[PDB]
Amino acid sequence: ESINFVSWGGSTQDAQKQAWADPFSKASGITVVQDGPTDYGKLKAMVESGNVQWDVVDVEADFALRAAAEGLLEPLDFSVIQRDKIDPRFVSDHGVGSFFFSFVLGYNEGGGGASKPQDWTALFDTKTYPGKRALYKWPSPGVLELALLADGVPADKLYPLDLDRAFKKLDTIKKDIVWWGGGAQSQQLLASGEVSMGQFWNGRIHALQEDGAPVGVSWKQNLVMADILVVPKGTKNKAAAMKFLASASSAKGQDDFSNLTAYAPVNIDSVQRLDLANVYITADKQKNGIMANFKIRHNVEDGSVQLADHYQQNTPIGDGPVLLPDNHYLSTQSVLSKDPNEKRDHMVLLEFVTAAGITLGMDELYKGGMSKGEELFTGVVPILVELDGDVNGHKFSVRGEGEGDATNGKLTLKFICTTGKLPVPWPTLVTTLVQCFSRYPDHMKQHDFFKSAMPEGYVQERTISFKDDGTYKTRAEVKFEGDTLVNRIELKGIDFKEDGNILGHKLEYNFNANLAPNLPTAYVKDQITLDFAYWAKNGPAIATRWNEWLVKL
Repeated sequence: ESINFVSWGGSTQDAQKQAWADPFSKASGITVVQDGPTDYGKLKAMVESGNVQWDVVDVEADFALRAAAEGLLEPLDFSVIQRDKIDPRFVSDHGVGSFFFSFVLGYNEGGGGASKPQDWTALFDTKTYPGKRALYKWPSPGVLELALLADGVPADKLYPLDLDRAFKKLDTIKKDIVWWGGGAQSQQLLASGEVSMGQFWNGRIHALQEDGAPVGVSWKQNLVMADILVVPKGTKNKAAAMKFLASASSAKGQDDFSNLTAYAPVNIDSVQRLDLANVYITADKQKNGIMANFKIRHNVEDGSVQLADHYQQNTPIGDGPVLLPDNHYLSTQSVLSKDPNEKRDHMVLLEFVTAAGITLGMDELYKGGMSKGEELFTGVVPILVELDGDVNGHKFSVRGEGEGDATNGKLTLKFICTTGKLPVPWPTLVTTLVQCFSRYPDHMKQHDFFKSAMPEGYVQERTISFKDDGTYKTRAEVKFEGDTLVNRIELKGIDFKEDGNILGHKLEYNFNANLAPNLPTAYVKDQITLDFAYWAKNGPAIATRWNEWLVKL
């Protein structure tokens, strides 16, 4: 027995299959058939005709509301779907958030230079910033609001929309507008340089940064939009369809989806990483350890970003009991400097690390406030790091000494290439060169696998894929040797380009590419949520005036 899931195709649906459908089938025995794309016409004919082939449909948030008003949808079953845990902006009687996302000002940096676009305003300024502007084609939230904002309307006085004014403002660049109707289209428009700046779904700008394109972003006045999961009226698989919503919209479903797309979670219990560099941790029962994943970004000398995609598994060495964590993340700031009296190839590294992503609720913890290995980190511990490495047959070693203070999530080491000139950029080794010195806050101490495995320690295994380049495979053993914490690591690099960004040495000596976050959950101060209800109400009348407006000459 099985269900039909409908979305927009492309990367978005590919990720919904991967993040929800595969673990839903694995977990429940119900099989999920990918059908699509979402057609609103076919949803209606299907519902009225009474024969329904679509069980769960991903639709736009205004559509979801208008549809529910015309009784095209099953009321959701709120004893299956935990309404408590879904951000209010993204649940109704007839729909649950699929994901939320942001419209953002994306710009080409090889279209511009020394002065960087900041606002929606800097978009109606062809004199200061030349080139064509990418805006979204189909009448729906975003473009009108961004026009009004740019003409000086305050965020909180936006609705109802002075449509007259919006069209006044848009006319001022209409000649130079280029219209995108889907994500892929929007990417190629900006990659190609056909357009120099625009309004984009954050995911697509995120995609381009990952692909090494020379594009920047501003989240100033970033406009929140959402997709909703609806169940069409008279599915034949109502109970199973609701189970799927509960799963897609769960904490876990939403983090996994966010991870793949860089769109945002709608579940309040979901870990809520601010940046994909945040080390997302989950448990592996079957191995008695954890696995984790993250993406680091290294600045390239030319102004692009080199992506280093991290997959990780840790398994204890000891027989002893270990803490298997609830899902969470780790946030790290890393600072790279040089000793000016050190003649050898080296890296001085300062590092600060906490756990995060759980956050205590109201009325949880209030009148009583562990692991055995936890107790070895109560003070300052000396650290030793040895690494033997092979990258395209360059054989090199690194020795790092220093100390760690988990009470304050603080690490200070100095690392030396003992073999001569380090054949790869130092920043590409930071993640490889002791998450046991993370500062796990008190309500999260029970989630601290790393310390729990001490002193016998853990094995830490990784694959790091550099975009359009080789990969590192690493295996390390982290454990106490006397009073000293040791990281003993072997590293093998395959498939590197002899004058690509790594072996070519084209990566800046810093970790700054990671300062500006790449996820919407990090820009909530700069956010404007768009009124979906208002569009559900007036969309048809707006759509007429929009459509006429496109056609005028």
